[PDB]
Amino acid sequence: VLSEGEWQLVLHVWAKVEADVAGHGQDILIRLFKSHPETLEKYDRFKHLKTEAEMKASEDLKKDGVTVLTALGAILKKKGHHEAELKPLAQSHATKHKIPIKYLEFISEAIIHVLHSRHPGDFGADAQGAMNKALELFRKDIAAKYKELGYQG
Ligand code: HEM
Repeated sequence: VLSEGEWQLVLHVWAKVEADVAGHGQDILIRLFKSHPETLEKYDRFKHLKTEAEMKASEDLKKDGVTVLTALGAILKKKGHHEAELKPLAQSHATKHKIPIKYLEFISEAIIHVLHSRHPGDFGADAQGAMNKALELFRKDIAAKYKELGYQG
Protein backbone atom coordinates (compact mmCIF):
# COMPACT_ATOMS: atom_id res chain seq x y z
CA VAL A 1 0.00 0.00 0.00
CA LEU A 2 1.59 3.23 -1.14
CA SER A 3 1.58 6.44 0.90
CA GLU A 4 -0.67 9.28 -0.16
CA GLY A 5 2.53 11.20 -1.17
CA GLU A 6 3.62 8.35 -3.37
CA TRP A 7 0.18 8.16 -4.99
CA GLN A 8 0.35 11.92 -5.64
CA LEU A 9 3.75 11.53 -7.41
CA VAL A 10 2.27 8.74 -9.57
CA LEU A 11 -0.72 10.93 -10.46
CA HIS A 12 1.36 13.99 -11.03
CA VAL A 13 3.45 12.35 -13.78
CA TRP A 14 0.35 10.64 -15.11
CA ALA A 15 -1.27 14.00 -15.79
CA LYS A 16 1.64 14.60 -18.11
CA VAL A 17 0.84 11.37 -19.95
CA GLU A 18 -2.79 12.61 -20.28
CA ALA A 19 -1.66 15.57 -22.31
CA ASP A 20 -0.86 13.24 -25.18
CA VAL A 21 -2.09 9.80 -24.35
CA ALA A 22 -1.66 8.46 -27.94
CA GLY A 23 1.93 9.59 -28.38
CA HIS A 24 2.86 8.14 -25.02
CA GLY A 25 1.10 4.89 -25.93
CA GLN A 26 2.96 4.68 -29.19
CA ASP A 27 6.32 5.23 -27.48
CA ILE A 28 5.57 2.62 -24.80
CA LEU A 29 4.39 -0.14 -27.16
CA ILE A 30 7.33 0.54 -29.53
CA ARG A 31 9.71 0.34 -26.59
CA LEU A 32 8.09 -2.91 -25.47
CA PHE A 33 8.39 -4.47 -28.90
CA LYS A 34 12.00 -3.32 -29.35
CA SER A 35 13.08 -4.53 -25.89
CA HIS A 36 11.03 -7.75 -25.95
CA PRO A 37 10.13 -8.74 -29.44
CA GLU A 38 8.39 -11.91 -28.37
CA THR A 39 5.58 -9.73 -27.03
CA LEU A 40 4.71 -8.40 -30.48
CA GLU A 41 3.54 -12.00 -31.29
CA LYS A 42 0.35 -11.87 -29.07
CA TYR A 43 -0.87 -8.83 -31.00
CA ASP A 44 -1.92 -10.91 -34.05
CA ARG A 45 -3.02 -7.48 -35.29
CA PHE A 46 0.56 -6.02 -35.35
CA LYS A 47 2.74 -8.89 -35.38
CA HIS A 48 3.65 -8.10 -39.02
CA LEU A 49 5.11 -4.68 -38.31
CA LYS A 50 8.86 -4.50 -38.90
CA THR A 51 10.22 -0.99 -38.60
CA GLU A 52 9.80 1.84 -36.13
CA ALA A 53 8.26 3.98 -38.87
CA GLU A 54 5.70 1.28 -39.70
CA MET A 55 4.85 1.12 -35.97
CA LYS A 56 4.42 4.91 -35.80
CA ALA A 57 2.20 4.89 -38.91
CA SER A 58 -0.06 2.10 -37.66
CA GLU A 59 -3.53 3.31 -36.68
CA ASP A 60 -4.22 0.06 -34.91
CA LEU A 61 -1.08 0.34 -32.76
CA LYS A 62 -2.00 3.98 -31.93
CA LYS A 63 -5.45 2.85 -30.88
CA ASP A 64 -4.07 0.03 -28.77
CA GLY A 65 -1.68 2.27 -26.93
CA VAL A 66 -4.58 4.55 -25.97
CA THR A 67 -6.56 1.49 -24.79
CA VAL A 68 -3.71 0.38 -22.54
CA LEU A 69 -3.00 3.75 -21.03
CA THR A 70 -6.70 4.61 -20.56
CA ALA A 71 -7.22 1.44 -18.59
CA LEU A 72 -4.02 1.79 -16.59
CA GLY A 73 -4.70 5.46 -15.83
CA ALA A 74 -8.12 4.54 -14.42
CA ILE A 75 -6.43 1.90 -12.33
CA LEU A 76 -3.79 4.22 -10.94
CA LYS A 77 -6.43 6.79 -10.04
CA LYS A 78 -8.06 4.28 -7.78
CA LYS A 79 -4.87 4.39 -5.53
CA GLY A 80 -4.88 0.62 -5.09
CA HIS A 81 -8.72 0.32 -4.71
CA HIS A 82 -8.91 -1.21 -8.15
CA GLU A 83 -10.54 -4.63 -7.74
CA ALA A 84 -13.44 -3.70 -10.02
CA GLU A 85 -11.16 -2.41 -12.73
CA LEU A 86 -8.83 -5.39 -12.59
CA LYS A 87 -11.67 -7.92 -12.78
CA PRO A 88 -12.45 -7.61 -16.58
CA LEU A 89 -8.82 -7.04 -17.41
CA ALA A 90 -7.71 -10.23 -15.60
CA GLN A 91 -10.50 -12.13 -17.34
CA SER A 92 -9.52 -11.20 -20.90
CA HIS A 93 -5.73 -11.29 -20.29
CA ALA A 94 -5.77 -14.67 -18.45
CA THR A 95 -8.44 -16.49 -20.54
CA LYS A 96 -8.31 -14.91 -23.99
CA HIS A 97 -5.08 -13.12 -24.69
CA LYS A 98 -3.00 -15.30 -22.31
CA ILE A 99 -0.58 -12.64 -21.16
CA PRO A 100 1.91 -13.93 -18.59
CA ILE A 101 2.92 -11.78 -15.68
CA LYS A 102 6.42 -11.46 -17.11
CA TYR A 103 4.93 -9.59 -20.12
CA LEU A 104 3.26 -7.20 -17.65
CA GLU A 105 6.74 -6.72 -16.20
CA PHE A 106 8.06 -5.94 -19.66
CA ILE A 107 5.35 -3.34 -20.30
CA SER A 108 5.95 -1.86 -16.84
CA GLU A 109 9.63 -1.43 -17.74
CA ALA A 110 8.63 0.31 -21.01
CA ILE A 111 6.25 2.69 -19.14
CA ILE A 112 9.01 3.58 -16.75
CA HIS A 113 11.51 4.11 -19.61
CA VAL A 114 9.14 6.42 -21.54
CA LEU A 115 8.08 8.41 -18.52
CA HIS A 116 11.77 8.99 -17.55
CA SER A 117 12.69 9.84 -21.20
CA ARG A 118 9.96 12.49 -21.55
CA HIS A 119 9.44 13.83 -18.08
CA PRO A 120 12.66 13.55 -16.14
CA GLY A 121 11.92 16.62 -14.07
CA ASP A 122 8.71 14.97 -12.86
CA PHE A 123 10.18 11.49 -12.68
CA GLY A 124 13.15 11.58 -10.25
CA ALA A 125 14.03 8.78 -7.85
CA ASP A 126 11.17 9.70 -5.61
CA ALA A 127 8.51 9.44 -8.38
CA GLN A 128 10.18 6.43 -10.09
CA GLY A 129 9.98 4.51 -6.84
CA ALA A 130 6.33 5.40 -6.35
CA MET A 131 5.45 4.37 -9.94
CA ASN A 132 7.40 1.17 -9.50
CA LYS A 133 5.42 0.35 -6.34
CA ALA A 134 2.11 1.20 -8.09
CA LEU A 135 2.89 -1.01 -11.06
CA GLU A 136 4.09 -3.80 -8.71
CA LEU A 137 0.80 -3.64 -6.84
CA PHE A 138 -1.11 -3.86 -10.14
CA ARG A 139 0.94 -6.91 -11.11
CA LYS A 140 0.59 -8.59 -7.73
CA ASP A 141 -3.20 -8.13 -7.71
CA ILE A 142 -3.74 -9.16 -11.33
CA ALA A 143 -1.60 -12.31 -10.70
CA ALA A 144 -3.87 -13.30 -7.81
CA LYS A 145 -6.85 -12.88 -10.12
CA TYR A 146 -5.24 -14.86 -12.87
CA LYS A 147 -4.84 -17.77 -10.49
CA GLU A 148 -8.48 -17.49 -9.36
CA LEU A 149 -9.40 -17.92 -13.01
CA GLY A 150 -7.18 -20.96 -13.34
CA TYR A 151 -4.26 -19.28 -15.13
CA GLN A 152 -0.59 -19.87 -14.35
CA GLY A 153 -1.55 -21.52 -11.07
C1 HEM B 1 -0.62 -2.23 -18.24
C2 HEM B 1 -0.89 -3.35 -18.87
C3 HEM B 1 -2.08 -3.62 -19.72
C4 HEM B 1 -3.37 -2.97 -19.69
C5 HEM B 1 -3.91 -1.97 -18.75
C6 HEM B 1 -4.04 -3.62 -20.81
C7 HEM B 1 -5.40 -3.25 -21.14
C8 HEM B 1 -6.07 -3.79 -22.27
C9 HEM B 1 -7.47 -3.37 -22.55
C10 HEM B 1 -8.27 -2.39 -21.85
C11 HEM B 1 -7.76 -4.15 -23.71
C12 HEM B 1 -9.03 -4.20 -24.48
C13 HEM B 1 -10.10 -4.93 -23.63
C14 HEM B 1 -9.74 -6.34 -23.23
O1 HEM B 1 -9.52 -7.17 -24.18
O2 HEM B 1 -9.47 -6.58 -22.01
C15 HEM B 1 -6.60 -4.96 -24.00
C16 HEM B 1 -6.52 -5.86 -25.13
C17 HEM B 1 -5.41 -6.65 -25.45
N1 HEM B 1 -4.22 -6.66 -24.80
FE1 HEM B 1 -3.76 -5.69 -23.05
N2 HEM B 1 -3.26 -4.47 -21.47
C18 HEM B 1 -1.95 -4.48 -20.88
C19 HEM B 1 -0.89 -5.38 -21.11
C20 HEM B 1 -0.87 -6.21 -22.23
C21 HEM B 1 0.42 -6.84 -22.56
C22 HEM B 1 1.72 -6.70 -21.85
C23 HEM B 1 0.05 -7.57 -23.71
C24 HEM B 1 0.92 -8.41 -24.62
C25 HEM B 1 2.19 -8.52 -24.51
C26 HEM B 1 -1.35 -7.28 -23.96
C27 HEM B 1 -2.01 -7.84 -25.11
C28 HEM B 1 -3.36 -7.69 -25.31
C29 HEM B 1 -4.02 -8.03 -26.57
C30 HEM B 1 -3.39 -9.05 -27.58
C31 HEM B 1 -5.31 -7.45 -26.68
C32 HEM B 1 -6.32 -7.61 -27.73
C33 HEM B 1 -5.80 -6.63 -28.81
C34 HEM B 1 -6.54 -6.66 -30.15
O3 HEM B 1 -7.72 -6.51 -30.20
O4 HEM B 1 -5.87 -6.87 -31.29
N3 HEM B 1 -1.88 -6.47 -23.06
N4 HEM B 1 -5.55 -4.70 -23.10
